[PDB]
Amino acid sequence: PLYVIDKPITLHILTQLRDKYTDQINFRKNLVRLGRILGYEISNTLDYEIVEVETPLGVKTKGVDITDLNNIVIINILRAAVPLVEGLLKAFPKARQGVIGASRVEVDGKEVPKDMDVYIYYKKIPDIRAKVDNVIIADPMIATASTMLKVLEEVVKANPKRIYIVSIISSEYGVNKILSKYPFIYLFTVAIDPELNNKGYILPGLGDAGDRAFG
Amino acid sequence: PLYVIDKPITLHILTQLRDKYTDQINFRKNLVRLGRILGYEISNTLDYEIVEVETPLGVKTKGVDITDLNNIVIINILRAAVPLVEGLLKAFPKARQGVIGASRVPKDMDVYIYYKKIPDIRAKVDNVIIADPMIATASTMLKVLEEVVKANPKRIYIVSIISSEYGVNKILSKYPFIYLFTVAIDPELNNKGYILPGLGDAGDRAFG
Amino acid sequence: PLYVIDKPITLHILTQLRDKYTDQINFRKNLVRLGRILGYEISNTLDYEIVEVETPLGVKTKGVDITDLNNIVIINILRAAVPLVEGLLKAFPKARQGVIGASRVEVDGKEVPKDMDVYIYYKKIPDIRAKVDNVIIADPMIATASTMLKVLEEVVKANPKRIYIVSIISSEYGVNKILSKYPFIYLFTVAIDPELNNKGYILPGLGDAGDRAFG
Amino acid sequence: PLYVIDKPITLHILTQLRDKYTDQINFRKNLVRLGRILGYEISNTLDYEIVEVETPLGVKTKGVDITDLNNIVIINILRAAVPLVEGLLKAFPKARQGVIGASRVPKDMDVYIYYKKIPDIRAKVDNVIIADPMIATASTMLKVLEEVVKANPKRIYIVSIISSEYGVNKILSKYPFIYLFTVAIDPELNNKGYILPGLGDAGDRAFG
Ligand SMILES: O=c1ccn([C@@H]2O[C@H](COP(=O)(O)O)[C@@H](O)[C@H]2O)c(=O)[nH]1
Ligand SMILES: O=c1ccn([C@@H]2O[C@H](COP(=O)(O)O)[C@@H](O)[C@H]2O)c(=O)[nH]1
Ligand SMILES: O=c1ccn([C@@H]2O[C@H](COP(=O)(O)O)[C@@H](O)[C@H]2O)c(=O)[nH]1
Ligand SMILES: O=c1ccn([C@@H]2O[C@H](COP(=O)(O)O)[C@@H](O)[C@H]2O)c(=O)[nH]1
Repeated sequence: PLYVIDKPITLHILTQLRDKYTDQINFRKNLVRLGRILGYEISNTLDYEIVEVETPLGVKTKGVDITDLNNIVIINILRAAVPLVEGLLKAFPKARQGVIGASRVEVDGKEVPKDMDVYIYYKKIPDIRAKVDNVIIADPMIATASTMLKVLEEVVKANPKRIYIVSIISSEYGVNKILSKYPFIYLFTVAIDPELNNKGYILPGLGDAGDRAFG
Repeated sequence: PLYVIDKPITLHILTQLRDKYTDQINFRKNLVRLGRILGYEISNTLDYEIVEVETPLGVKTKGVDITDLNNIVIINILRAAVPLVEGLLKAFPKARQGVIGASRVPKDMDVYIYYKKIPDIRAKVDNVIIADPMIATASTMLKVLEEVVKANPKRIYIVSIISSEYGVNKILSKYPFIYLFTVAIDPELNNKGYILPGLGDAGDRAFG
Repeated sequence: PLYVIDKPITLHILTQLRDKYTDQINFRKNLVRLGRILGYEISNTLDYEIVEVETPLGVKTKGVDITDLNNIVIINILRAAVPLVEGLLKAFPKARQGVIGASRVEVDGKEVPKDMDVYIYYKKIPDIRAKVDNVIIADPMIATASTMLKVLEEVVKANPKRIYIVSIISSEYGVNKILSKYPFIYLFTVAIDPELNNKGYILPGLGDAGDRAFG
Repeated sequence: PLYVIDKPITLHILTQLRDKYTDQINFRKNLVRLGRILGYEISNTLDYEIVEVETPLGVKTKGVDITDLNNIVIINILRAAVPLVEGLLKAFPKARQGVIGASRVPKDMDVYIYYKKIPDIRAKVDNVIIADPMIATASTMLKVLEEVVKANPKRIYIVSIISSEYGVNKILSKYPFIYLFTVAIDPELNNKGYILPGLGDAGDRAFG
């Protein structure tokens, strides 16, 4: 399933992120804001039970309990995802965190990259509980989807209850590549850009998310 | 306009607020969360302008700019709105904030403003957001609105967690242009003016 | 006792607060920072116990437990103390909060005010456990100390274990008025300004803290 | 110089980190807290200039400006420094941040840098802060310093939570000019290279 969260405020924030004049401090501030917002949107898609609660007025009434808020594992793809994850963690205070350091092998060919070698320089992920945990993989940008696909090949083996992918900008090619292979993944993004340049960067995109956030 | 924000997560949070076992620390924590969420929902109803920005890729593309974010006045109705406003202020950093308290001296008992300190409201420009976690008889909200409507702001938003059917109808019938945001609308008020099922006295729940 | 927290970074932050050109957003941001810092400094004065803790290496070693982190009541003096309290709550996540709305009856040029009438328009304070709770009264500015004295009159009756007063700027007069009457109160401040003008404002001070933060 | 920040609150937080029962959520929360605290302590060792500011009362008074806050490069040694650096970056919002990882293959087994992405360090101007919650044999820290010192930064700070007596001496004997901040200095290391009593493998404690 594809969830494009393109409401006025999210597009307003995204505009700030795209703007090449937005410095690191403000870029991070806006990315955290989007992490909170996407966490909110994701929360509204989680399973939930109807419960009964007693108010101070001695009366009982129906309520809602999203039990899955207790079963979340967020995978932080360094370096770029750090601010996004900080925002997501605000939405899921009980989420355990896992980290994956990923970097693409740069390219500059005569044609637009379809695939790219991704080397994982660091990996520490908590035990994912099959059929129980909801895994949220966070990475601001999805271009060729090579990074996400490499992370997914491992996550899918854990057989989580559900897999969410949270990005800010995904390319049409990337979204297609992910959902066509894993059609049951919940892919959240704010905008879907049409293309990539010869270097594998998203156009219009926002540049290298890592550098935009931390220089 | 009535905006009942009853999404799974807001209903989950409301459940924690209603729960008598939720202590003040957790009660306030949830009120802050709702302030942020309602601020987000409100932000999506504001006017916006299409702008152009250039990305680091040296390409220009269309963007969005909600200029209204620069013109906001948040009014904290004294009782248990401090946490709600904390959240709203995170949603609207450029907002100026004021406080106002009303007290008495299925209910139309007259209330009066005992204290008020609200920043200058710019007519036809400012979007005023009035926060109060609970709207029961609506006497308090109506009294505050009487004051606010005089400033002739561009828009008036009301942010509440639980509003009574009675209060919702009374407010929106008198001021149909107001944007009333609430998480739930409870059916009745007891003899003492409490919302049933409600969540008790918000002041006691937050600072008691 | 008096604790003047005037380290380079707090003075740097205070400089931003004093600057008339610092907007509401940055004034609040810096006040929150001072709340965190003052919370940190206050924490280092709390009673604590030496405990034993087992590390993953299968060995036990000495540790510290500031049990009183669980026994704190923070009194938020509206409307100016809000951001300060926000920061303090970061240092004391288990603190219960109480609120007091206070507003001084304004006075014109006649004689530098020695005391003033303080109107308490709102009050909701949690139960303070005598001899157990540590009460922290937060208010960015202490000028004539009229506001603080009015709040203390009630707080002292609860006979808390200890009373802390946290301000950003206090006047020499205010500090004297508080400690001379309540010598056992722990008064924390970043700077002590020499005087008050004819309207009871601290000089050089930073203006009306409420307006500086919220307009 | 050696700066052991062993105040009641840091020792309290350290105790929670050492506690084998503290889960990763709370372990990371406490690391962020120490990042902020150590950032505060580091901030107080920086140079500052005297400036004048005008208050709303229309008078000018002396103020302080820590210009060094504009020139900071934070290096995250890969293992469990993410939460630590999160706190440090809150302390130094203008800081640029990089990452670096070193691996192998009472101990001197050599390490090598397998990955590094660090922003440009301005010689004689930048204050570089290298973060790693644990300093055991110090092989990793020394390996990282090899490259950093080449940038000739104005100052080099090291931010750790627990450092071994061996590592503290080794680093500061080789680089006497480095500002090493740590919360505690533990006496020994075991065959595997763990600090005793320490707190275990920080990476597992934070993300395991
Ligand atoms: O315009 C772009 C394209 C890619 N990336 C980085 O590349 C990774 C994904 O690219 P890909 O593997 O989807 O091609 C992400 O971790 C992200 O940091 C960017 O930062 N900006
Ligand atoms: O169940 C209730 C009903 C009302 N109120 C509070 O009592 C005041 C009176 O509201 P109203 O009856 O004027 O609507 C308001 O501050 C409101 O938040 C509560 O805390 N809980
Ligand atoms: O320069 C000043 C002097 C006083 N106050 C306000 O007055 C109260 C304290 O003044 P006093 O009662 O100590 O005279 C505080 O709540 C504070 O908001 C200011 O904001 N700025
Ligand atoms: O008890 C220990 C000892 C070391 N390390 C980690 O192992 C690596 C090796 O440190 P060193 O032996 O090179 O000092 C570093 O990333 C350090 O954080 C731990 O997590 N726990």
